Amino acid sequence: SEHERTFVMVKPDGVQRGLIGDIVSRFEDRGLKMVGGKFMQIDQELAEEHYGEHEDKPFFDGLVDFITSGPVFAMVWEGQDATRQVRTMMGETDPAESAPGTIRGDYGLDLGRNVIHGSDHEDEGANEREIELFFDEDELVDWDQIDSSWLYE
Amino acid sequence: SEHERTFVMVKPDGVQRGLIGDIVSRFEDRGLKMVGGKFMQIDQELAEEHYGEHEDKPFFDGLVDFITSGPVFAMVWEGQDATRQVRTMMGETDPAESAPGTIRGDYGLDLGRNVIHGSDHEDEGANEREIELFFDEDELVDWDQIDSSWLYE
Amino acid sequence: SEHERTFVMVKPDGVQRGLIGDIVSRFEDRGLKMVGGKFMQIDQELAEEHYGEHEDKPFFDGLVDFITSGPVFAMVWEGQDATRQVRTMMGETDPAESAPGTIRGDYGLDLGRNVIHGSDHEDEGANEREIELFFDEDELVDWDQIDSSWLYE
Amino acid sequence: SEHERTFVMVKPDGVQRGLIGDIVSRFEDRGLKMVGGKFMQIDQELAEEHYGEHEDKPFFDGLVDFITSGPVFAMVWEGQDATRQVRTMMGETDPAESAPGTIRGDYGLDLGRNVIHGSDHEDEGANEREIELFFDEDELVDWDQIDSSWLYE
Amino acid sequence: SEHERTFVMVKPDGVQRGLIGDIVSRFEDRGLKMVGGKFMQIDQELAEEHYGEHEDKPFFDGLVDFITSGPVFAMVWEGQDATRQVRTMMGETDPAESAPGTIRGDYGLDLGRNVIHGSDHEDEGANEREIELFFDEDELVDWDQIDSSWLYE
Amino acid sequence: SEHERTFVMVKPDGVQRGLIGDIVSRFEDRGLKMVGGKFMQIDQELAEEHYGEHEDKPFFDGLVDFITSGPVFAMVWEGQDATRQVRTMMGETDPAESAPGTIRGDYGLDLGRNVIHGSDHEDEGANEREIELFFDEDELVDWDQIDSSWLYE
Repeated sequence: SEHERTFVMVKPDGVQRGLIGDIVSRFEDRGLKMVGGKFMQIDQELAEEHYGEHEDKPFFDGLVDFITSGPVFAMVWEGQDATRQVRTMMGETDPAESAPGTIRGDYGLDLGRNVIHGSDHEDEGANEREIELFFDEDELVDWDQIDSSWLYE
Repeated sequence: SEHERTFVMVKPDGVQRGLIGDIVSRFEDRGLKMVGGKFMQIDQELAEEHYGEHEDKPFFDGLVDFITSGPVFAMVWEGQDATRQVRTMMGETDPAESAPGTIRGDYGLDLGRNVIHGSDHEDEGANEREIELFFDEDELVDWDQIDSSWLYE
Repeated sequence: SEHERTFVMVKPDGVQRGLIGDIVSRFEDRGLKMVGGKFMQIDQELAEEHYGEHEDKPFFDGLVDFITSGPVFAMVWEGQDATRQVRTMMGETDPAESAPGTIRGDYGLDLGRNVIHGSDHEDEGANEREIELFFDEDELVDWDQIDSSWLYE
Repeated sequence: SEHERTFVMVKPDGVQRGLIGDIVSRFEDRGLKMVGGKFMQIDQELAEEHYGEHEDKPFFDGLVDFITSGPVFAMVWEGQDATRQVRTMMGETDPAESAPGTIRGDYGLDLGRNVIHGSDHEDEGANEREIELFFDEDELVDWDQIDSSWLYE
Repeated sequence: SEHERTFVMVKPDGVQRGLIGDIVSRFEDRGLKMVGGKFMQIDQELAEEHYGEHEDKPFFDGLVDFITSGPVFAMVWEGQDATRQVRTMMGETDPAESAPGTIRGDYGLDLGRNVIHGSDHEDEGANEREIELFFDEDELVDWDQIDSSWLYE
Repeated sequence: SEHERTFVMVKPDGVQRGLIGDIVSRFEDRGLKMVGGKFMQIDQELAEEHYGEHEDKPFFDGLVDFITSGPVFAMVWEGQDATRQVRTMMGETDPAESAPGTIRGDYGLDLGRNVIHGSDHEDEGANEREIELFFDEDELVDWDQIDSSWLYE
């Protein structure tokens, strides 16, 4: 671990409600290093490709419409065990089952309007697929953050 | 759910120690909507009516004296599953058994000086009784917060 | 002074945008003492009294409409030089003229949506009338905050 | 204005020191709207275009080296009087001359490592060119933030 | 309980990464009272005496080298059940197994670079040994904090 | 400069009101480096030396009594133009004259309880003597903070 990466995304509800800074501050405070960041408007092709596992499900179109309703802030974050860690930080999928101190536990209320997305660490390879899906290799940035020498042994 | 309400109250210890803002910021950050707010001094009649279930208990008079010792900030908050949610946010009844990130876990130390009160969701109807007890219908405010359209499906 | 009081309210824009906590904090942080606090909706009649000095002016109805368009959080604060201090803290009337640090310089953009009101120290007695205007004497609370022992010589 | 736009970027010092969140917050807090956002590394060629006005000056290469020495977070913000407002918020050029409250007055120390850049309102069209310089039109997002309904008269 | 004390220490990673304030603010917010504070550079004698239980362990020298690599901020904190409470606040020993809202859960990533140390409440007497080890009796301060009368019954 | 040092202390009012963290943060935030840090009680003799310039003045004993009435947190900070920078950050002597943003403008109210002291840059050598006055050379720490690589050209 250490140069592990994950895809993380302030969803359109978090963007609208003015929580980009707050959320990025939590990942920066943590020592996680930003290596991708992009303010964008997901299109149909990308939305439907992102939720492909849910194609045949009834709720699919509503899901595409929401993630489409307004712009997102897509991120790639780097650090030891980043993928699991970001998921611990965000809370449970449902904000109403999330503990205070998690992103969703502090900022959210509804299951389907949960402010943020992070690659599932239990879906092996998910982080990579999501990253390549949202960022071209050129959009990613190789650097060394000041913090790194004091974050890791 | 969604227009569900609960009664919440910064107790005299939280008022004294300067935590009104901090606590209201946590509920505002969450998307919960304020529909009642009142800086007040509870009297005997109201204190004893509030803790009526504890009339015959030895500790009753001490409890009335504390909630009487200085002014409170009483609130009504609105949102999906508000009653349970506020209780998750505050922590356990004892601050010394509360997790960091909860109100009591971050700001409190003593069981009997726990900075805040929130209607018990497990006492069905408690929120309503507490609300009507502290606020007249005219003191409550029907509005729509900006946030609502992005907080709920 | 020491017991000087000033009328302050979070205007409906500031309320909508979820700035009540952050505002109350700035005042508690400062050592100012909350002695009145009332989440309310200004009715028309009250709104026209409050702006009575501008009644024969073109922009009068616009002012009335806005200030009544959503709930406010009306407050009373107590401390040495409270009125002037609160007006220093808020900024200039136009937030477009306000310094970073001040409430308006950090939170607002348009002269008309300047988020907050506070009694003008340069109009003697203003604090007095506006306090009386929004608050019956019995809504206000005499107490002693532990901070004062160290706030004042 | 209302839809006026300004180019802002967290310089490599500010990025290294973990100040991206805190910076984006100050702008969201303010009600400014993010309409462009790109974590990137300025290549040399871009860096020399951006500083083209200083090309025949001694300190030119130092400026190029620094601005390319690490990733930046480049942004576009939208609001009434955005450009001037952003420059008020940042401070003076020298942080050693900047007031507490301003981004530089709180976070920076040396004229050369002044943490952040923002288009100069006193050089008309500057915002326009620098925006175009860092962003292709299609990287920018037309949307409506719920805040504006209350941010603007 | 109430005048119970524990030894707490921002480790060299927390010092370097600029988290003294943030951590002290969490203990002050909590009502815990500072009665010892000291910015210092631990020497060999003290480091090896502190980790004496780990003398024969292979990892001992690396542990001494890290706690030696840069200065610490050593503290003594006072309050009811302080020793357990500080340990709840910091998280688990491993930051990657810590919940958001804990010090390590918010600020750390690596097991061996966990920003902070707090006396183990399950090692009876540990707090005292650690305190006497780092502070002479004269370096400690007997006072009464303002908060105390509202923190405890 | 770069290695210039300044003496700063949170006065007993600021200590009582739980402002040590918030103060240290403002300085870490800024990139100033803590090189001395000592929670202490000024004895009378020290207090009279520190205020020696006012010894033949009426208000002298009041000053001595106050500064010795409770613990202080005495500090030393290192950075380019540290002394002037710290005095800009604090505000004016009177907090009633201080701007929002400055430590005193946000946290204090009365000229006499102005929460914090910092060496005067307009009295050359002041920083030197006050540092020596509160700190033996060996209490101070030579180290390198990772921030400087990016804080200074």
